[PDB]
Amino acid sequence: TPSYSLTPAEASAVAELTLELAAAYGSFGDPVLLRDLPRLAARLPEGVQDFLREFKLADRHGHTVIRGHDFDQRRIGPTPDHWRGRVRPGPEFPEELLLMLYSALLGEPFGWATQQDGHLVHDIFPIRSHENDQLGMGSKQLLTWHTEDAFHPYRSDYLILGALRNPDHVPTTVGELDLSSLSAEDIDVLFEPRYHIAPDESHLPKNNTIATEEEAARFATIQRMIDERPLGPLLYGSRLDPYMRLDPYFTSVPQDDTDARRAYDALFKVVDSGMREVVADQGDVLFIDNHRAVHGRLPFQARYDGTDRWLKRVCVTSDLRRSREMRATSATRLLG
Amino acid sequence: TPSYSLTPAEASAVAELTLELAAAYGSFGDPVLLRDLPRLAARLPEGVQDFLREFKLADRHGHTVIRGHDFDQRRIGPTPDHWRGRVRPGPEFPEELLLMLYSALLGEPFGWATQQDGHLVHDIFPIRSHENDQLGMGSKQLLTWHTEDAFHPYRSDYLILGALRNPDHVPTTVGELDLSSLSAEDIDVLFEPRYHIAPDESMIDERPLGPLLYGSRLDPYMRLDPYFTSVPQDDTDARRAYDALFKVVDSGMREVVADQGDVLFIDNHRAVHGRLPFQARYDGTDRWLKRVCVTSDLRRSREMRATSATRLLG
Ligand SMILES: O=C(O)CCC(=O)C(=O)O
Ligand SMILES: O=C(O)CCC(=O)C(=O)O
Ligand SMILES: [Fe+3]
Ligand SMILES: [Fe+3]
Ligand SMILES: [Fe+3]
Repeated sequence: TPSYSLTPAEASAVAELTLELAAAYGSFGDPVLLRDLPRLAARLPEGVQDFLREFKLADRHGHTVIRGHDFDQRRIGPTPDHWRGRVRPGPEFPEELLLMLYSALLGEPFGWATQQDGHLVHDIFPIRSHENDQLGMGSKQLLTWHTEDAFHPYRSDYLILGALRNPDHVPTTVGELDLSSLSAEDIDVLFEPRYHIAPDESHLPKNNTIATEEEAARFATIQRMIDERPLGPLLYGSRLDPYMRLDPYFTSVPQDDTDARRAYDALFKVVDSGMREVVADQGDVLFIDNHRAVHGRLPFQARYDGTDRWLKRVCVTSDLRRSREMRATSATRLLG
Repeated sequence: TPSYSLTPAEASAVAELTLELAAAYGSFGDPVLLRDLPRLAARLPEGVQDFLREFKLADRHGHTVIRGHDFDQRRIGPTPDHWRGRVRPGPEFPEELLLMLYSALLGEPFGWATQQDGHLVHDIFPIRSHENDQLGMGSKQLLTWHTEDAFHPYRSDYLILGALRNPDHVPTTVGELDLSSLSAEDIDVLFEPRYHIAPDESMIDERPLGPLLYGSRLDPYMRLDPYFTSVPQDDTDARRAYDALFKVVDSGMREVVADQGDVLFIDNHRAVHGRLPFQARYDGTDRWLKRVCVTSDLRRSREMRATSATRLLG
């Protein structure tokens, strides 16, 4: 698994660029910033650009990491108690800008209209009231591994996780598919439409408002997946180095499909066993290929005192226009 | 339709950039050129990058034009006799690199393994041999406008047409979808998978029925190729809605001339295009365009590509 370690010189250049842009641009509310992102990203050190371009085009490894960024702790400040009600942009705006630049080298940043107020850069930190929940803002509970939004046709192509702080070194579990561990007949079954991947509750049409004609048409395709329960493959792309979509919790193997349960169980075992602990420490940016890796996070104890683990997250789509039917306008990057 | 007209300073900077690039890299066969394309495209004039980015994100127009490029006719030399056996790269290499840079701003260049030797940059010029053929390469057409590879799930998202020369100002036909002249019921049936679009002659695959309009029902994208399109006889509503869509699209068609120095960008989701018939001289002074197809999501086509690294489908 290749990675890139910044020299102090590159770390200084990235930090300075990031402060400069933060000063020149208001917030992510400025549409000019979004327009400018790929041009701005070409101001990053070339070695960094070449590295991510190789990763993108290589289409072989499931994740990579850029380590050794300078994330100024004094400037960044305390890990917040909640994402809601914060002054925007925060003092950590330069770091958010950084992830956005990286997202533009990989594709287009996008988000979900009902998630964290539609923010393109998401927060990941413990919220006390959320501590008995299996979600990003949790802590005590294990977040079992998953492809992000496995059921969703317009799910992330990549995820970018940047760690502003991780004092106790809590790992992000990430897992890839070792194809040689699997029967070739098992592979054949996994490539076939035999599995049902259930849509997560937050993306449910009836989960949001049933108001008006168009706000209904925005969820018609997902509603159809719920209504019709099409079966789908778990593996796809090239038979020799397949993409995968695996979220064990939302996956049903039909009871009578004996070949499918044998094959799935084989796939589940292979991926579970291959799960790696990947610590995104302060100044690390983790890149996950959503078509080649699953990920999760191990339990941890929060202090709730402003010192807790704090990651930023950007989802990336290779083709913003594919999701048009789920977007309110052509300009919006938010699904729903 | 918004367009960008380059100052002489911009034209000179672009020309200089493409000559410098033409001398640094061997051909598109060099994998590092393909790697570097987006970084290299950031060396174009900022006004040009900004303009294309706006076109791409606005998702509002069927086409745009960047005009006033300096395409050095002496260096470029005579419009060739044929594409085959002709040596790559030719003296018009700077101009091909230019289209490749534009393609990296919009997405990723790709091609078809079987088309013109699988050259990432395609030639469009009158061939005496392939003359009175339907083919794009022959001097006739009618007005058989089309979405490019309308049948194909991995068809181009954009088409880039650079006019090296066009002495008799031969138009490209370009048409968008005017919704106002269509009923809501019709649009709804057009969104459903009730139509067949047959393949073209120029692995895997199936035989399904697909829709003609997709995306937003208020501002739809289209996959329309009238020639290869049929409707099950029994589906009278689908035939009705198809007839109305055809009439709306066919009647809104516009003639757009790609003059020397013009780069025409066609959004394959929002416009159909074609060519108009024209008398060719065949004397090396004929109209010559370069063409690059752009995919927004290269990885989506992985199953029809020989390797991870290849940009050629089929
Ligand atoms: O907290 C982490 O390391 C990752 C959480 C996660 O699963 C996500 O952001 O999708
Ligand atoms: O020559 C033209 O103007 C159009 C060419 C064309 O139809 C194509 O290459 O798709
Ligand atoms: Fe996740
Ligand atoms: Fe989700
Ligand atoms: Fe065409």
